Amino acid sequence: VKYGIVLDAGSSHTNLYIYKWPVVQQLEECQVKGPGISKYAQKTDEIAAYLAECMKMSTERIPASKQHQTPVYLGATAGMRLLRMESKQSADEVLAAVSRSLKSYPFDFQGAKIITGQEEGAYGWITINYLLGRFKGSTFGALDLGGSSTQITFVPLNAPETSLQFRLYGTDYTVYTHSFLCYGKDQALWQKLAQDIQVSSGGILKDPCFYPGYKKVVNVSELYGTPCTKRFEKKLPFNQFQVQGTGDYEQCHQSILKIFNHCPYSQCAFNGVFLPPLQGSFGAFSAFYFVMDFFKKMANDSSQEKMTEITKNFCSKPWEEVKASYPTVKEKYLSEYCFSGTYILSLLLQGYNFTGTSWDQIHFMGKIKDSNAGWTLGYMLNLTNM
Amino acid sequence: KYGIVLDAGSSHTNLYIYKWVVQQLEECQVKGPGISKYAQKTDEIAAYLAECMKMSTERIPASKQHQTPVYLGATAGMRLLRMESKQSADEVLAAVSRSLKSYPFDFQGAKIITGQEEGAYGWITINYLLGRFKGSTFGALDLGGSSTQITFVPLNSTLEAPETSLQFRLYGTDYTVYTHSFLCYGKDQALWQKLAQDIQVSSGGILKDPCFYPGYKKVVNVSELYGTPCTKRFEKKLPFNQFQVQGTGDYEQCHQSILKIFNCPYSQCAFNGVFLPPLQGSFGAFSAFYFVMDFFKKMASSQEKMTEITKNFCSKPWEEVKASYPTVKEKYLSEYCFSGTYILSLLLQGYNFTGTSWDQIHFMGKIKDSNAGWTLGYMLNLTNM
Ligand SMILES: [Cl-]
Ligand SMILES: [Cl-]
Ligand SMILES: [Cl-]
Ligand SMILES: [Cl-]
Ligand SMILES: [Cl-]
Ligand SMILES: [Cl-]
Ligand SMILES: [Cl-]
Ligand SMILES: [Cl-]
Ligand SMILES: [Cl-]
Ligand code: NA
Repeated sequence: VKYGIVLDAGSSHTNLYIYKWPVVQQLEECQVKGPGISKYAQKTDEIAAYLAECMKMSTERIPASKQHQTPVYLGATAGMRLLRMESKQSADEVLAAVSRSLKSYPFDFQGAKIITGQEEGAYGWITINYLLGRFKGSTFGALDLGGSSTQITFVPLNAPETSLQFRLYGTDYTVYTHSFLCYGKDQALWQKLAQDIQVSSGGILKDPCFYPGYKKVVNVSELYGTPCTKRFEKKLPFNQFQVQGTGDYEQCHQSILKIFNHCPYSQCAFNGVFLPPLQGSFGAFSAFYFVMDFFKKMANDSSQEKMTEITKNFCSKPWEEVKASYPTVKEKYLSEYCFSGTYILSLLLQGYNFTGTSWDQIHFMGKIKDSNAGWTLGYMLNLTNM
Repeated sequence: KYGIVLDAGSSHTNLYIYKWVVQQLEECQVKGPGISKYAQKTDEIAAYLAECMKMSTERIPASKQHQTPVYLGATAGMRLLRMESKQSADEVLAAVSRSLKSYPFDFQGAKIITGQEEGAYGWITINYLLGRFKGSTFGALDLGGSSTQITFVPLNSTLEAPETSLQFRLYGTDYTVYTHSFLCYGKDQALWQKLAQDIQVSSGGILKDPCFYPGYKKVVNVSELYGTPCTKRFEKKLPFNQFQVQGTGDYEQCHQSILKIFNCPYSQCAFNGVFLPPLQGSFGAFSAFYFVMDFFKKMASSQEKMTEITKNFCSKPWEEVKASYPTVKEKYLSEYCFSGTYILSLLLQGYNFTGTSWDQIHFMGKIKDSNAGWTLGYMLNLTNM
C-alpha cells in the first residue's frame, strides 16, 4: 500500500489530505485550525505550530516504514495569489516558512507552490470525474467556490487562450476552465462593502445581506488590505465602521449584482469573460456545497424558485432568532449565510447562466465515495501518474 | 526555417512568411475583403486565398515545405461574425481550413484569436523587434477596422488586478501586462456607430456630416448599417433603404459628434466603464494608427500641430482633396478626416495621452523590414522560443 499527502492551502483554511492506493482513496482529512496561510505574512515563525496538529496526525497515521517514501505537497490557491499580488516578497516568505516546517517531518517533501486557477479548476474536474467512476462515456462539469476565487470546468461540444487539451485513457479532451479571482464568497463580500460604503456613511453601514439585528465591526485597513477592493478604495474619515443587518433579500441581491460588470462573445460569465453554452451535468462543491447544503436542509433535505424563496424568508429572521434556531452551527458561518446564499444563487444564475432548464443539472456534493470533492486528488493523480 | 501566419482582419487577409532572430521574408495581401464576407459563399474561399498561397509555394524551397507551419489567426471581423452566427463563423473557418490543408504545408490551425491574445502578441512583436527584452519595455497601440487594443506595463505591479491583466514570463522576466480590446472601436465600426447614431428619422434620406469634406457624398444602405452588432444599440425604424452622407467638413463638430459614441468604477478608465491604469512610459502605435497619422505627418510633431493640420484638411473640398492626392485610393482618402479626428480623440480622451503624454507615442509601420502586428509575436510563441 502507498500513501501521499497534499495540503490545500485555501484562503479560509488549509486542509491536509492523506491518500492511499494498493484506485486511489482518501484515507483521512485534517483541517488546520485558523485562517489560510496568507494571514501569516507578518508572523511566519508561527506557521510551524499552526501546521503542527495536522502534521502530527499524519505521522501517527501512516506506518513509520512507509513514511520516508511518502510524498508531501502544498498547493496554495487564490488567497496566496492575492498575497503575491500585494507582495511577492511576503508570499515567498510564507511559502518558505511552510517549506521549512514541512521539510522537518519524516516525509518526502515535494514542494510548496501557488497553483494556477487554470490548473486548479482542471484538477477538480478530474477529481470529480474520477470519483464518479466517469473514467471507467461522458463527464461532469466542475464548479468550485472558496473564500477568494470561483472556478468552472467542463467539456463543451466541438477561444483557445482559455481551454485545455488533455488525453486521458486514450481520449483527447478539450476542457474549458476559468478562474474568477476576487469572486470567492469572501472577497465578494469585501467588494460589496467597499463599494457600498459611502463617505457620508457615518461609520454605520446599513446592509440588506445580514439579518435584522446583526452587527459586525469592519476595519478599513483590513478591508483595503486586499487587492480585490483596490477598485473601490476611498480615503475614509473613520478607521472602521459597523455593518448593521436590515435583512432584505431583494436589495441584498440588487447590491450583489453591482460587483459584477456587454460581452464580446456568444455568451459570457461576467466581466466580459467568455462562457460557452451550458452542457451536461455539473458537481458543485466546497462553499457551493456547504452553503447550498445548509439551505437544502430547510427544504426537506429543489427548484430555483423555491431556493430563492427559502433565502428571502431566511434573510429576514432576526439575528437572535437565527442563532437560537441553529444553535450547533459556528456563529462565523451562520452569519454569512444570508449573504452567501444570495451570492451563490446570483453567481450560478446570472453568472454561470444556470437559468431555466439548466438549474437542475447542478448536483451539490461534499464527498464522492466517502472522498472529498476538491482538486487535491486530481493534483495527486497527475503527480503520481497513478 | 520558415513559418506562415495569415492575419485575417476585417478589411484584408494578410499572409506573412517568416524565416530564421526571426525576420519577415515576404508579405502578401489577399485581394478582396475579410473572410467574414464569405459567410454565404464559403466555396469561393479557396480561390480567394489561391494567389497568396501560390506565392508561398513559389517562394519557399520545396524541401522546406512539409516542415513549414501555417496558421490563420482571425480578429475582430470574425468576432463579429461569430456573434451574429456561431454556425457561419464555423463554416467560414472550416472552409479556410480545407483550403489551407490542401497545400503542401504543415497545417496548424485556423482560429479566432482573442483581443487579449491580439494585444499581447503585438506588444511582444514590437519589443522583440526593438531588442527590448534584455532593460525594459514599450506599450502597444493597435487600430484596425473593427477593433482597437492597448497593451502596457504600469509601474504599480498588480494594482487593479481585474483580468484586464496577463502574465507573460519572457526571457527570464515575469511581466504583468494590462491589455484590452475594444470591440466595435476599430475605425470602420466606429464610423458606422456614428452614422447609426446621428441619422435622424426626419432626415429626408440625407445625413449632413462634419467628419467628411464639403462636397463629399456617399450613399449608405440601411441594412448594411444595421448589419453589424456594433450599431445594434442604435437601431431605429427608418422610412428609407438608403441615405446619402454629405460632408460639411468641420473638425470641431466632427470631434463633438465622435465623442457621443463614447461613454467608471475605478480611479480611471479608458471609455465605457472599462479600467485603464495610469499611462506609463513610451508607446508604438501601429496598423491604422500608423497609416493614418503618417499621412497627416507628411503634410508637415506635437498634438496642437496635428490638430491644426486636421482641422485644415477637413475643410478642403472633396474635389480639391481628390485632386491634391490623385494616387490614393478614394476608399482610404475619403476617410481620412474622420479617421484623423477619431485617432486624435481615441488617444487623447480615451487613452488620456493628453498634454505631456502625447510625445511618448511613436507611430511605426515596420521595424527591421518587419511589420508591427501580432503575427510575428505569434510566431515566437508558435516555436516556444
Ligand atoms: Cl491563503
Ligand atoms: Cl478560494
Ligand atoms: Cl478570502
Ligand atoms: Cl436580534
Ligand atoms: Cl443547530
Ligand atoms: Cl473578416
Ligand atoms: Cl480590427
Ligand atoms: Cl471593419
Ligand atoms: Cl497622391
Ligand atoms: Na452571465
